[PDB]
Amino acid sequence: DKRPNIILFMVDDMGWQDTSLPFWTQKTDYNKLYETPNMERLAKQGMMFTQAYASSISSPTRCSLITGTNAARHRVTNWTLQKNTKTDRKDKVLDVPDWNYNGVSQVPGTNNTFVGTSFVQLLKDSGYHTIHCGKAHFGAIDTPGEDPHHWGFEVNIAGHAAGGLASYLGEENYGHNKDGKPISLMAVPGLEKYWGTETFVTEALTLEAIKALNKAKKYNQPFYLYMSQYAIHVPLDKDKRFYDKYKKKGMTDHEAAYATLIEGMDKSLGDLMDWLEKSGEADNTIIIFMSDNGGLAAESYWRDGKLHTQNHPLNSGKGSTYEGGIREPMIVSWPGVVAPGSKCNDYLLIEDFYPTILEMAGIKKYKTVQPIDGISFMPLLKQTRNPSKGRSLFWNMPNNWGNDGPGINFNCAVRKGDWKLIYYYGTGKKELFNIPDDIGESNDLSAQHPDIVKRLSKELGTYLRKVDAQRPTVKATGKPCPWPDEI
Ligand SMILES: O=S(=O)(O)O[C@@H]1[C@H](O)[C@@H](O)[C@H](O)O[C@@H]1CO
Ligand SMILES: [Ca+2]
Repeated sequence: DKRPNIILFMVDDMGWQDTSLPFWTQKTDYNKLYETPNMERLAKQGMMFTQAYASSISSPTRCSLITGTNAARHRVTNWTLQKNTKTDRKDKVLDVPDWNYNGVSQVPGTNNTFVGTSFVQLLKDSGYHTIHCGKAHFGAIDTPGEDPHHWGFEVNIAGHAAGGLASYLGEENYGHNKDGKPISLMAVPGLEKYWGTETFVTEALTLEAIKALNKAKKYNQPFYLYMSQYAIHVPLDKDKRFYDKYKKKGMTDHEAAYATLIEGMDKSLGDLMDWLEKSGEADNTIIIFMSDNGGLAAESYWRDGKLHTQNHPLNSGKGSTYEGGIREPMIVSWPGVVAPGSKCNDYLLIEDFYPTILEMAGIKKYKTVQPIDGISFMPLLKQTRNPSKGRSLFWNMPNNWGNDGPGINFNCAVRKGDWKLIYYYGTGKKELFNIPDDIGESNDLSAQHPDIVKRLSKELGTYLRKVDAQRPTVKATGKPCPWPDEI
């Protein structure tokens, strides 16, 4: 049995610049402030992806990962928590559609749910031992998708409906009182052994993952580990292991705490890489590093710089269709298959992870209930072909997040070659950016290139109708907002 182990190491709310590893053309101030030596170690042994995309919010990205569908299709287009409860902020002008706020599942029977065959279920069915560690956030509370075991994971460390965490601190029981009562729906479950200890949640998850990997080695099976950090999500607890030195770099209390979440996430990566090396698994293990959306840039309560700049040189952040919200740090290591110290700037979307992971696992034939929108990036990894040649990428956010900002709320977009069109459902406004010429999306070229705006509007409208995508409605009329090619 020559099949590789696979680790998908997913960070929460980590931006393109939330690392010491430069994904841009030079080092930023952020690359010089943050410390991720194990990300640099991973890049030295693998391939960096400098144009990797997600959706701008946890739920659409993670539902796209586990089902291999574009967010416009699965309609989980804002964050989930409570059953049958839209998290959208009310708007004066527009109503959000009746979107899939219960999330995803593998089974029929529940309203407002997208049903899809899990790639993790296919891995398990093929004989992989499957481990979930950390943030799940696939289904609302009291829906079958809330439980990682529903997805085909045999082991669950700390995964549930919630896409946040009540506390990073062992001394606060990760959000339980002294009686063990949860302080909120975000309380982190299954870490009772660490309650009352000076163990940061990132460290506890790593220690539990390593226990599960020691078990995995005894089982005589290839393993799949989804190492899904709760870091670096708010609230910004400080990790006292790392905090003092960021204050000496002149960072604010919040920004120094943020840096400590990054460094602890990087220590977790390093601890798993160390385990692979010591256990003799490193030569037959794939590591995929990814983040689920851009760095938080729209909440002055948590972030201290000029708002909407926390992913500079990218514009905006979490919740935005601008690069700051959707462009993610991504690395793939696969010893003897992927060239070490390589870079790939060809674009891809999170749903592409689904067929790629099954291909890595040698699963050449599989049945799914849903169409798979993902396209394998195996040819990018092997440097053989660009599977995204002439490919359009699509985003749909007919929703209202908790914050306003540049490229946030009630919009959809298409990326094709150098060009990105963003359409605002409420106003009919169209922004056109040349991403390589203008990576900060500061120069709207829509008036200068009406033929490009027309071509991309048709592509965007056609795609959204093809996948039965949703749009907001105008409160005044009850009529849906026009598709971009109806303008
Ligand atoms: O899941 S996330 O999408 O990352 O985060 C959700 C949302 O945007 C955040 O504004 C909130 O604070 O936490 C939610 C947890 O689910
Ligand atoms: Ca997130």
